Amino acid sequence: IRRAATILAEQLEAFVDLRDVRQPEVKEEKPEFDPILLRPVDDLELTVRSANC
DNA sequence: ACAACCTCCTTAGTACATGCAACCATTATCACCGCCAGAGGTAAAATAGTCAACACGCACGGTGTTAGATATTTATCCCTTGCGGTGATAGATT
Repeated sequence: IRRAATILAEQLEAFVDLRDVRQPEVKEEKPEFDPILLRPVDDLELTVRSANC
């Protein structure tokens, strides 16, 4: 039975021990000079399976 | 001379508002058939070309080997649980 009653048993920690959970936003909107960043992987001199994935 | 009035005459002007569902037929009717148009047909040559031949030449895909990645296994680590000790809350007062 326990998993079949868990959305009623594990609904109790819900009211105490009161630390919680969440995710962010992290990027910027792109792009300008100097062209040190304005380059594809072509500029790196690296292998082919890397260049596929 | 006219006026409107008595009576049933007929005429004909209208009939509230919002919305949804359904599919689009019936006619017969000589169009004759004669002429000839530019105008349908097609042979022979322009506007130009097919695809088979023998060459040409290349791409692609499958079989083979290699690569490395991934999902497993293992084991480690931390973040979490639940209870407990005792916390300065909640809020009444200063």
